[PDB]
Amino acid sequence: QVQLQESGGGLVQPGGSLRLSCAASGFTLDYYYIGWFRQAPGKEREAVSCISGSSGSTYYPDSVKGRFTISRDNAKNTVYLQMNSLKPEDTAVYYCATIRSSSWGGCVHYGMDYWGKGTQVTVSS
Repeated sequence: QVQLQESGGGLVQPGGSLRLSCAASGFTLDYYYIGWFRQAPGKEREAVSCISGSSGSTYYPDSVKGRFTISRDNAKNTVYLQMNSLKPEDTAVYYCATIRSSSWGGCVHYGMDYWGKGTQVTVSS
């Protein structure tokens, strides 16, 4: 039942912006925490943005804090990651993940229960 489907990947120029969407099915945002993760080529997968489905409270790691913002639309059951001022080092597959807020334990890859299949973002150079 619980599934996530990311979309919006494509080629961006450096300094450009891109918004990714994560469509939730099998659940509603209110009971969960939604996270965005990324894997740049050769690199370990790392957290990027978490959001609370109910309150909309957010968590941003140092590397993207300021440039990346996550938002959620309860009515559309969708979580969005806005990326501003993109850098070539942001090239990665961006994954959506979620966990029931009852089990919420921080914005870490080992604390997620369901994973999307990813969507590739490439910042040309």
